[PDB]
Amino acid sequence: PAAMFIVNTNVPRASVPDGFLSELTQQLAQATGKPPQYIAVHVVPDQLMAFGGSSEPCALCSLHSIGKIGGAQNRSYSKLLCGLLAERLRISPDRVYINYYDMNAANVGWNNSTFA
Amino acid sequence: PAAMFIVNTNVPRASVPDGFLSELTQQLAQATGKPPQYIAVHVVPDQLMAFGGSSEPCALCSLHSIGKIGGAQNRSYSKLLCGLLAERLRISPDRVYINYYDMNAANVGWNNSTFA
Amino acid sequence: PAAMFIVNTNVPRASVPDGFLSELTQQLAQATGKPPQYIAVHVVPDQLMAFGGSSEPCALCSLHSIGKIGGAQNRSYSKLLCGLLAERLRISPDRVYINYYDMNAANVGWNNSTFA
Ligand SMILES: [Cl-]
Ligand SMILES: [Cl-]
Ligand SMILES: [Cl-]
Ligand SMILES: [Cl-]
Ligand SMILES: [Cl-]
Ligand SMILES: [Cl-]
Ligand SMILES: [Cl-]
Ligand SMILES: [Cl-]
Ligand SMILES: [Cl-]
Ligand SMILES: [Cl-]
Ligand SMILES: [Cl-]
Ligand SMILES: [Cl-]
Ligand code: NA
Repeated sequence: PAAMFIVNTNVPRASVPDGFLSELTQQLAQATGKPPQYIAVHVVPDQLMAFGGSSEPCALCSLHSIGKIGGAQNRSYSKLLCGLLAERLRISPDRVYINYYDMNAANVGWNNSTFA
Repeated sequence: PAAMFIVNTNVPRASVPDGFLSELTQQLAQATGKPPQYIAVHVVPDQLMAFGGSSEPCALCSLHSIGKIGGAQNRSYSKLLCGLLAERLRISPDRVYINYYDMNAANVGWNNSTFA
Repeated sequence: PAAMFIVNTNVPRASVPDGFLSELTQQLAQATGKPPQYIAVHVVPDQLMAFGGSSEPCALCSLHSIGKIGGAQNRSYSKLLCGLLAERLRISPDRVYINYYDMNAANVGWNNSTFA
């Protein structure tokens, strides 16, 4: 029942709060209904990026999850995640993409095996 | 209207020309037929990479797009993008992979919703 | 004949042993049955990451492969790859996710074209 979230951004490392990974973990756990133990998070600052040809702060993100992905859920996650990026990283929400992936258990390895 | 392109390479940051992000944005807008406002680009130099076991210059790239992906289109994008990587970054085309992804609109979040 | 493996980890660059990229290339060629020429590897240390809310050593990885992906194969790759991350990088296997992707040939660009 793994899930993982990655944020790639041009904002500098010093502007990513030290608690941001834990905030994301906790908020995603609540949003997906998964124990936080199952959630992994990866933040990549200082990237060379443009969004719409401009290099104001932006983010390209991905959420890969075994289940809990779908049209309505994804609309809800986008509000959650845009809110977090807007407040903590000062990124305008119209400069964020989030790609959503519903992963089959057989296609997620963990602990020397897969979830299937 | 969304598309996003990432290039990961071992070539050094100093060898990425000024204007490269803008060139990628404009060339991708033209190639995909999408307005530049919704094209995002991400260039990641100085990576620890090998291609065929060799650490000569190489790249691993991804193009995620809502539509505009398919057999003939992807061949055209590959000629365009390998050409740019060869000309601008001096990477041989046979040391480049580009993964193409046709994203469902429901699976791309942007500005507090999805594109669905 | 293409496959590509990325490992993102918080472990420091200096802890990645000399030859790790070569070992990954060789072992992935053996495991997938593909010529080593077409195996690409990408190792990304020093990342800002958490797994289950802990920032102890962890990894998020992906294997994209034209074929050679499936239930039994992915279990085998996970045992191989988690074993390598444990032995070489000292990452507990229960702090690793590996996402597996079976790529269509038409969706992998290489050498100014695609594999389709
Ligand atoms: Cl804040
Ligand atoms: Cl899947
Ligand atoms: Cl535009
Ligand atoms: Cl086509
Ligand atoms: Cl080569
Ligand atoms: Cl999709
Ligand atoms: Cl094969
Ligand atoms: Cl850490
Ligand atoms: Cl192990
Ligand atoms: Cl753990
Ligand atoms: Cl595919
Ligand atoms: Cl040729
Ligand atoms: Na290699």
